[PDB]
Amino acid sequence: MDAQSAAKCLTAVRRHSPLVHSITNNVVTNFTANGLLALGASPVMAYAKEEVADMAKIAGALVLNIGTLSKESVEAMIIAGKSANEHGVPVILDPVGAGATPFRTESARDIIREVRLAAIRGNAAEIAHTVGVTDIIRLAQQAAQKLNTVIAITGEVDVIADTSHVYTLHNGHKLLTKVTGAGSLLTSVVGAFCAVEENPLFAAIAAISSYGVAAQLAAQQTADKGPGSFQIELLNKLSTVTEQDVQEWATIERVTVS
Amino acid sequence: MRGSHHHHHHGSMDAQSAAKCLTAVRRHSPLVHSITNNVVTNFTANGLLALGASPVMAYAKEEVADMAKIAGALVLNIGTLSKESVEAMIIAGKSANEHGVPVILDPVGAGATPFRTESARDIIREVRLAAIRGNAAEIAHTVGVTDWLGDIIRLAQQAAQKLNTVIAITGEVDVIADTSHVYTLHNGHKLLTKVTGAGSLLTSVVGAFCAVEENPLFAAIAAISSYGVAAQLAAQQTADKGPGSFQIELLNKLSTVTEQDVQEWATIERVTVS
Amino acid sequence: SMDAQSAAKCLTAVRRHSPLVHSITNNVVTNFTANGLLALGASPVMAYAKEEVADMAKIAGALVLNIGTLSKESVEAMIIAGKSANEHGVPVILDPVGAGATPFRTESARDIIREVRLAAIRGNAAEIAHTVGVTDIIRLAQQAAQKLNTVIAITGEVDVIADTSHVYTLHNGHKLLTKVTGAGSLLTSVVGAFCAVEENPLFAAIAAISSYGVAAQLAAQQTADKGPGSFQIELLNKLSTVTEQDVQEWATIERVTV
Ligand SMILES: Nc1ncnc2c1ncn2[C@@H]1O[C@H](COP(=O)(O)OP(=O)(O)OP(=O)(O)O)[C@@H](O)[C@H]1O
Ligand SMILES: Nc1ncnc2c1ncn2[C@@H]1O[C@H](COP(=O)(O)OP(=O)(O)OP(=O)(O)O)[C@@H](O)[C@H]1O
Ligand SMILES: Nc1ncnc2c1ncn2[C@@H]1O[C@H](COP(=O)(O)OP(=O)(O)OP(=O)(O)O)[C@@H](O)[C@H]1O
Ligand SMILES: Cc1ncsc1CCOP(=O)(O)O
Ligand SMILES: Cc1ncsc1CCOP(=O)(O)O
Ligand SMILES: Cc1ncsc1CCOP(=O)(O)O
Ligand SMILES: [Mg+2]
Ligand SMILES: [Mg+2]
Ligand SMILES: [Mg+2]
Ligand SMILES: [Mg+2]
Ligand SMILES: [Mg+2]
Ligand SMILES: [Mg+2]
Repeated sequence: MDAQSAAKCLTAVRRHSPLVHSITNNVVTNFTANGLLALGASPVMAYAKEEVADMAKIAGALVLNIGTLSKESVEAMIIAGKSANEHGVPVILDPVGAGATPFRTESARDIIREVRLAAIRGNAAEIAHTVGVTDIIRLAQQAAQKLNTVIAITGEVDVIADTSHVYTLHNGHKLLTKVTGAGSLLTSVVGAFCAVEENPLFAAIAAISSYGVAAQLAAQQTADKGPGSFQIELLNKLSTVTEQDVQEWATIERVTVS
Repeated sequence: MRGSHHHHHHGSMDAQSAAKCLTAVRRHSPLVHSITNNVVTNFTANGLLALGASPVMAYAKEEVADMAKIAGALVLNIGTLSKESVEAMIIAGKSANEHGVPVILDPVGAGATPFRTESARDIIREVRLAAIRGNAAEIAHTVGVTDWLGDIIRLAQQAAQKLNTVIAITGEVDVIADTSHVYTLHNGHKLLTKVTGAGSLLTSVVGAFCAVEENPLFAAIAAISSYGVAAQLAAQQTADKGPGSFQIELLNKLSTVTEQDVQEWATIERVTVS
Repeated sequence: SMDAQSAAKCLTAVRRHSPLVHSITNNVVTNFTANGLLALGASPVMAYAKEEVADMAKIAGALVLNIGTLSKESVEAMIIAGKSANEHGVPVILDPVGAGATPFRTESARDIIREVRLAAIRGNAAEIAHTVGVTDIIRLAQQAAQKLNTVIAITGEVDVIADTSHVYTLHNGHKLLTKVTGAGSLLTSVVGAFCAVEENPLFAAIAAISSYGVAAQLAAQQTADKGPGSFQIELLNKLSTVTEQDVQEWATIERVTV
């Protein structure tokens, strides 16, 4: 899996314009929909228990985010997840805040036990707190082997590992940490890619790589204006990034282990 | 504040009359109360403020009735609807109708799921609507059909005739109609398809105009045209930059577009019918 | 007692400690608030569920309650979280958005005051007056701070801030903030940010509002005649860009004799 494969997956997301159903936090709804529209995908947000199962089945991908979770909303995520698995719709989870409060940790787990997930995307602390029922390259694998899915731990360096493989990504910019939704949007981007790419691990890597190179390009363009401009430039790049920009910038390293 | 800026007795709703309505909106700065989806809250409010109106969001049943009666226009949006929201939307719709406040509906997603479809229909049965804005499919599921897939008149006008309201089906070409009149607008830019809320914001702008224009057909036409021109103006400064810059520019133009810009750029076409 | 040089000193403190500001606010300003705080140098977090508000607040640096789009459930949650804050010495800030415009907002605002010890209350003259009751702006702020034994920050053209025995007048910011939704909500949260590192609440409010106002000014010059949209973005950049220096320079703080 390299730069060439990634770039090609980006073109397929644009060619099919995957409908991504997100049940996420109200701090990133607008950013997320705008990011997906820019990428070339079709976003849709639905949270009511009277329709999440109906919306998930006609979708290309379902993404769950607990950022500002509620009891009834968590209830809806699982309902939607079950409807999704029943129809072959890839499900991606973003364990926002897992470990911060007991409720988020419980909820993350709850969803993982009730929904066949295609991938989980979060920071190291969140993956660890979620998976740490008792007593990050090695963290990814163990988590991916245990939960049996694609574990994507993003940060200065991205660590994506699946049942038997491990990859590290080297793109993006530190400015991404100053924009709320950077992760929520990314997680949703991952869903858009899993919708057109049969291999989850490959979808994650491509989605994250495309996202990163887009962020670098926005970064240089943003010069030193600030967080506001960068945010705006990211939405622009997700649209202007080309299959080529990915090919010559994407840094994908297949980790050799045991 | 709701007067009339054009009458068919003077001819077809035109470009100058629409320019008139824009100044009127900015003169009175109507308080536009919208019970909308949480994907477009911030953008809606910023767009309305840029235009010159007064945005306000209130969803609680404990207050919607009160907020609606002192509003210039009420706008209902089911983008991320819930049972509570719909009940609220109807509570407020009724109170708005009871106080003569024009109510605008944006059937976001009608058709995608039967829940959105039923809710949109529940609102229409319970609330008198001044206008309804949405795309071709949403409009079709809201009013009736079966075999989805002649909108530039037929659908728009027949929809208006059944629900006795104003039907505005936006798109590359816009079809606005009431029980016996229909128009087509040719303003805007393709980049509005890349901004979330572009339509929810527009339905809101429709509310503001309805608050200053007695005739909803006219208010709707003036609203969409001013919105489209601003869009056009916005795309020019930022077409090579991307959706992000466009989004921001659109907000900039909604405040700097003048009635001059609207009178000279607006392209409104009266459709011969019946 | 408090001046520009000290104000700027606080801005540095915020960025140094990057306090966790817990906001239970309206869904019209959530994305703007988190981005604004991030650019400033604070760490925002939003949590509304009663199954976690007490837990999130006790681990925060400051709690802010904004009733912009209030519901019965969120108001009860704001109180539950308020009390938890009180018990852990976490400053609480209240933004009575719309108080006086609707009876429910008025009562929800008063109910919160009755149950939660607050460090400050930020809002426009009308909201403060309808909330606290009737006894210019300087007299109003002073009487209010005295009755509720808290800090009253009535922003606007000229900012009037006062605790039970002191009153200050601020003269920064720019008119365009009037055209950006959430300008007040982000400010309140900014206030919470300053309260998280400045022991005296009155000094905190002043420092927060001055910094915010200077940033607003700078963004407006760079914005000029472009529009509300470009301003909103520039404001985000400036909350990141503005320096201790800029505050010491532009900050215009004035103590009133009464
Ligand atoms: N310091 C950094 N330098 C370069 N790229 C980064 C950095 N931090 C994150 N990224 C990248 O930013 C994107 C943002 O995802 P990120 O892991 O920050 O989200 P998150 O869910 O908000 O987490 P966190 O709470 O830790 O901010 C990814 O493409 C990631 O590789
Ligand atoms: N292809 C286009 N070319 C020019 N203007 C357009 C185009 N599509 C929409 N507009 C304009 O954009 C505005 C946006 O309304 P639109 O019909 O896209 O909203 P919507 O509710 O988001 O629908 P949709 O889901 O189909 O994106 C109107 O002013 C309309 O005339
Ligand atoms: N006319 C003005 N000129 C300059 N600065 C202003 C003006 N009005 C407000 N500000 C500043 O704007 C910031 C915004 O707070 P503001 O009082 O407008 O918020 P609000 O909660 O939205 O209230 P309101 O509903 O009355 O608009 C503060 O820094 C304040 O000093
Ligand atoms: C600030 C904040 N508080 C609760 S969710 C949230 C946003 C989630 O953001 P991100 O995708 O960056 O993790
Ligand atoms: C992405 C999304 N999901 C539910 S509502 C919504 C926004 C509605 O947007 P628009 O006004 O463009 O039709
Ligand atoms: C338009 C609107 N409607 C309900 S809350 C809200 C935003 C409140 O904003 P601000 O902090 O500027 O007062
Ligand atoms: Mg982050
Ligand atoms: Mg995250
Ligand atoms: Mg659209
Ligand atoms: Mg729409
Ligand atoms: Mg306010
Ligand atoms: Mg304001």
